[PDB]
Amino acid sequence: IFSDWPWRHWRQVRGETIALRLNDEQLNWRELCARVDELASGFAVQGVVEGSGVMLRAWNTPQTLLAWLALLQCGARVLPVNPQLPQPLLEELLPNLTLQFALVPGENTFPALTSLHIQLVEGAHAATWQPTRLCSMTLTSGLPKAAVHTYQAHLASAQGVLSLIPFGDHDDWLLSLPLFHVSGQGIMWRWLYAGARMTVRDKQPLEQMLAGCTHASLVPTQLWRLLVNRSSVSLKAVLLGGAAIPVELTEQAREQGIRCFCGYGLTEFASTVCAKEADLADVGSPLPGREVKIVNNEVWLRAASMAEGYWRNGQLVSLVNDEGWYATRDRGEMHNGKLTIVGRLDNLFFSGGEGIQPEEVERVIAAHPAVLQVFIVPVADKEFGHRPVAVMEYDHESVDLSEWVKDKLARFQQPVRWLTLPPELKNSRQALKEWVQRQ
Ligand SMILES: Nc1ncnc2c1ncn2[C@@H]1O[C@H](COc2cccc(CCC(=O)c3ccccc3C(=O)O)c2)[C@@H](O)[C@H]1O
Repeated sequence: IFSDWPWRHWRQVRGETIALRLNDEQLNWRELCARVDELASGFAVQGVVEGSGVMLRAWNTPQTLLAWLALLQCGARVLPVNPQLPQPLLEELLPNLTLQFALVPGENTFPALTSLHIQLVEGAHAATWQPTRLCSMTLTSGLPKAAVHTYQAHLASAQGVLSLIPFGDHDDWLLSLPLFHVSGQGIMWRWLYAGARMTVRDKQPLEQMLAGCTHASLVPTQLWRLLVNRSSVSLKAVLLGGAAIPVELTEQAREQGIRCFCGYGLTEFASTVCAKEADLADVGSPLPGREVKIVNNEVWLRAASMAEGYWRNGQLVSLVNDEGWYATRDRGEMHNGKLTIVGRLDNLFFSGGEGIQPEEVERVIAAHPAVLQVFIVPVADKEFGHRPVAVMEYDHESVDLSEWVKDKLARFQQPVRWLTLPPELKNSRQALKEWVQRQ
């Protein structure tokens, strides 16, 4: 790509085409640039300049979306913040993130930040469009880190997604996931990348939120919610992510006429890295722009959507390792161009002198049709350091698998105890470890 602010590009190309539904109010691009203009001008009178660090603490609402466009058009570095993050955690994070303003349309409670207010004044206040300008700072989720992205990176993310998921002139993506996550940002950038339509509507049941839309992004529990309510859903495409996506979910969805795409994404990549139409264990081959490789069982990623760095103690620190890749801490395998996530390196533990990857042992056991869930959890052992324990939820009554595993797992991977998953953990690896150490 764009030679001007995305919303102004489409204003010139297709100005009278409808761009946005905000609570059922329809705005074409010309009208949209006009509302953003009023807010961007109001922010500038209150001190927001190119590079200002601004906390946007809020849930998705039409105001929040407009405020984002306005803040960005001023050239600000936007840190959207989940209103549920507690004040003590923010008191720890904020002073290191080089912020001067807070917009909470709640109350600002951080007196080092000047309180911003939605204010309509006259003007077309805009910083000059610059794809390489810093756009956002998204919290990862120890202390959250602030992954920083340029406009260019969000646009590269969008380009890749839209190479898999057709999204065109008439289509309409619901802003279905929070803008304080990369998921909701990705929807906004896909909308703007394509110059299509987005819908933003104050909170109502998801079934109603979806009215008139063609596309949505869901976490798996949102999709389950729709299926259990037997909601009528009429979509071209749903993109799922945030976790592994069970085959049963997508089969149940397919039966309701819901075309699902499954993605592997990360905060550091401003959303989706690998993706596929729902079909197999893998997370699909890398989206165009992205590259994947496995080193010493670790998934490494490279893309134009990668964050410029993490904002540390007032400065930008690069994400990349000595080869120019991001080391994910995810354990993976590549077969036939497709990535499979085996587990998290943070869960690996040692028993004797062997590495037990819980997720691998879990997969083997879970294939037993009596088994609905299995977690493999270390417990302290003098002779061997740790030994695996199975914590199980069975389909009906429990079954003895202590023999059935002996030809499917090596000795060091076989559980030394088989326990039952308690109600307090149905619908956390530390919690399971802690619970097992009291059993
Ligand atoms: N498809 C997978 N298989 C298996 N493990 C996975 C996994 N997707 C993550 N994960 C795991 O969960 C970890 C972190 O996952 C995320 C954390 C923060 C942000 C995100 C991106 C979420 C996302 O961007 C999104 C969510 C809902 C709907 C659409 C989208 C989207 O726009 O792409 C993922 C990964 O490192 C993996 O260990």
